[PDB]
Amino acid sequence: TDTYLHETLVFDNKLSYIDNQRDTDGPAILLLPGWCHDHRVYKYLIQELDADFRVIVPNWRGHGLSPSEVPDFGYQEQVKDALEILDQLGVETFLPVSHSHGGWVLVELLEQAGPERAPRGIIMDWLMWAPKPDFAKSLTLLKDPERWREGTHGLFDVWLDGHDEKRVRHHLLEEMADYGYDCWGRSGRVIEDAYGRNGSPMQMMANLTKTRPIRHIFSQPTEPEYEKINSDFAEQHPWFSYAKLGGPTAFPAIDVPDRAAVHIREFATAIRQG
Ligand SMILES: Cc1cc(=O)c2ccccc2[nH]1
Ligand SMILES: [K+]
Repeated sequence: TDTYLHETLVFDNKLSYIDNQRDTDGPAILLLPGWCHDHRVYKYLIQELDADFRVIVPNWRGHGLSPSEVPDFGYQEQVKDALEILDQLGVETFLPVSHSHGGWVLVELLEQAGPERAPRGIIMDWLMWAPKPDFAKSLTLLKDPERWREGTHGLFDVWLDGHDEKRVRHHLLEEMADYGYDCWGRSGRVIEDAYGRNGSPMQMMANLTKTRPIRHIFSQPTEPEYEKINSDFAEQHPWFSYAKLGGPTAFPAIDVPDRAAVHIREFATAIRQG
């Protein structure tokens, strides 16, 4: 995967990004990381798609193999960064795919890019409802310069859901280990503000000027009440669908990459037709 890793100057920042520079029929597949992780979350998903698609994975400001303190930014800046990278590469039509709170970037990317460039979207494991007491408590801890690491440990416990899942534990304990208070504190502020300002991922997607096919694919939360908000939103919106992947962790791109990949291919094939 490091075979495909590049660096370029985006506005005032040097950002890393995966590009397999595959020469083939579109759309390109834009994999969008969440907060305080990088392209390494997608290394198994990249292997599923590598052969048949151009695969781009931008890293956010202060994100990558060598994390760094950088000035404050939000999901609006993540979208502009993602699009400046696509402009530099000469990419027109793309299928955005997000993990967790990468979702705020994806939905704003759909709005900013419009349904010509971005006719569909896949959001993976993104909390569709307003924060529950537990998660609200986690964001609080992430913003506390005293208690941010305690914050991340609580989240790691929720995401692993009691599983000895070797590849996901490697991602959280080795691949996220170099991220400090600067990223995590900012993730807490941006996510807490995203919910407060947009209400929920569902309110934000319903509010798009141009609604389009979006699929939520998730393994967590596993409770029937969470599946019901997805089914109820799906019944209300012809353009919304979900699949419960039944993987063990909140990281389906890592632990069920083959399942993640068939939903991406289905949406990529639908774009290729017409
Ligand atoms: C990678 C990743 C997933 C999440 O759900 C999340 C939530 C809060 C802060 C940072 C985060 N980072
Ligand atoms: K539907």
